[PDB]
Amino acid sequence: TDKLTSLRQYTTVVADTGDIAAMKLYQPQDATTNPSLILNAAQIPEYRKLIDDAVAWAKQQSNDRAQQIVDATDKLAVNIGLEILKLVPGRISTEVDARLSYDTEASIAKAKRLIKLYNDAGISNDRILIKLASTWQGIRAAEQLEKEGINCNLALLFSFAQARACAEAGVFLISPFVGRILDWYKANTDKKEYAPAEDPGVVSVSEIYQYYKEHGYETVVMGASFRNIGEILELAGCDRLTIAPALLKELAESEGAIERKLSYTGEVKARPARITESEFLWQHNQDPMAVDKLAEGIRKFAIDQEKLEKMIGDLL
Amino acid sequence: TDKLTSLRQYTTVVADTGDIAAMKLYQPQDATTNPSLILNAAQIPEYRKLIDDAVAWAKQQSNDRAQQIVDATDKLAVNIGLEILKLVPGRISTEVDARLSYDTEASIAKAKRLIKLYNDAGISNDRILIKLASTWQGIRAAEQLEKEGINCNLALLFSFAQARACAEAGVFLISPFVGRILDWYKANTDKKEYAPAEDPGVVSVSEIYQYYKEHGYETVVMGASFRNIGEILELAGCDRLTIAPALLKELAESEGAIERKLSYTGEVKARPARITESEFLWQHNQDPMAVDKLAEGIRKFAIDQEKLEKMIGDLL
Repeated sequence: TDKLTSLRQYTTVVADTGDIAAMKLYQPQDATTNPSLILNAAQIPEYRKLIDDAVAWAKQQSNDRAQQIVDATDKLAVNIGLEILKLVPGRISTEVDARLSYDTEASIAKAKRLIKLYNDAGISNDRILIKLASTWQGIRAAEQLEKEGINCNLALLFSFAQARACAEAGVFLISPFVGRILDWYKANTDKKEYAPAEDPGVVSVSEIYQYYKEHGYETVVMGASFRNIGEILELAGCDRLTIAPALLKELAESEGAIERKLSYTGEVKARPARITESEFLWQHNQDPMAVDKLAEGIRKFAIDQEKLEKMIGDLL
Repeated sequence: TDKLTSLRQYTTVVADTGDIAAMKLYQPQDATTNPSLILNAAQIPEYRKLIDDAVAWAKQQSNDRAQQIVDATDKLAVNIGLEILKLVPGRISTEVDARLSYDTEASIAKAKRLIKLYNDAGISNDRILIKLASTWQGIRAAEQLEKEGINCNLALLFSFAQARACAEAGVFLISPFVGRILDWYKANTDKKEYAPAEDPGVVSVSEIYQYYKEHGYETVVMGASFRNIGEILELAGCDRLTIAPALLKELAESEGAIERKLSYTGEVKARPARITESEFLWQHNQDPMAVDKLAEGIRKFAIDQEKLEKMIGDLL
């Protein structure tokens, strides 16, 4: 058989795109989106109807142009998620405005607003994951949201300190960014080529996976952002993996069964005391790669958010 | 006349070293030290007596080896400052353990401990500046200390967000790191050579200086960490400048008067509302250079702190 089919025996497959065409082709269980993917998806001609509906709906909610742009941009992200939910049996991840990444209160409010839009469309919370950046503020926001019945996807996770803090907060799921970790090492290190087993991103997710299973944490581990299928195969066994259409295609076209790589067969160990903000900050900042990438990821998503608002603005 | 003498007409000269030999040669008003300089100073043979006194004193304060190492390391930094105060009429800057940079409470306690050691030696607070890293936690610590009569030197300042937060906290003085800003641009940018006037570090300090004088902030602006005398000359007029002995030598050996570069001749403008933690974090992290350098600076100072403790440990 092919790699994609074989991978499904050990890992839940998730598609990383806002394009419904991939949902039909690969039949993933869940789907993930982010500001950059939503921006690209808005370029898709067939998605024109989703944009028009969003704008129309927004103009019917208020007469304030400022609020209309916000309502239209949020509704568009929700409309795309709604189309995807028609093709997948699992969940859709929708990301909150990245500009609120360092504001716990504003992030909680925004998350509840998105949940509201999905609920107004008849979709219940169990089909959604609100995606936020894994800053200390984002984690604190998520801890609160989970208590109120809103499951979260903690993304842009790079350091072990972030992983630990997320598990202790009891979040539904985490998305460590494998490929971006590799990117950093290629650019800031002498070594430019890595064997799959030595890929920094792979090693990072593997250690996180072990730490989580070893202590009985229920937080789902979902590797994300890949550069090649080698990273994916090396993580076979990870709870879930969200993969871009291009890599999904390569897996489906390659023959040969694969073997499970990630497993924890021991018994559960006792959990340590919770890490504090001070310890979190010290440990996170001890990681040059994590320091750079977390801040950078947030900057890029914020820019894409602004570009989308610009686009919507010219339609009002 | 020479450059050094001319510079003194517009700017207060400060020596950046723990070596008393430079104090006698350049007669600076104040002197600054940091963990790296304290470590180097401990290598100076004539400083052997200062180390022995520190160790002896520590063993007389307690019988706990753990506490002795801490007492010995703090006393050594204070002993070096005490030697310098005999040669300078102004202040000495002594830095708190960098490992506490993200812990407000621990930083306040450590600062008070150092103040205690100086007071036990008969030195009053007006001759000292407690130096801390400009993280949000360090700034909050400083705001509290200033209220209790302890003046601070907010260092490792890179972003405008840090500068603004420091002025609003009412700190006694800030130390923006000019040379390290240049280092980042040389390494992460295409352009490797900068004219003094276009030096990123110089432009940064100039904008900070303007912002401070324009709003009537009393916080002293002291440019620090230089790579060449060009940066120094381009900042003539800055409240103070702390310069390494090597650059101090170059200024003294070069002939020719210099002209004042930094000045604010307008009237004071009203101050804006205070920046919040969320806004501070968003703005600071918008600066790729500041993100990298602040975290890196703290990492290096922490390592030097550990090396000093190692050294002291083998003497107990």
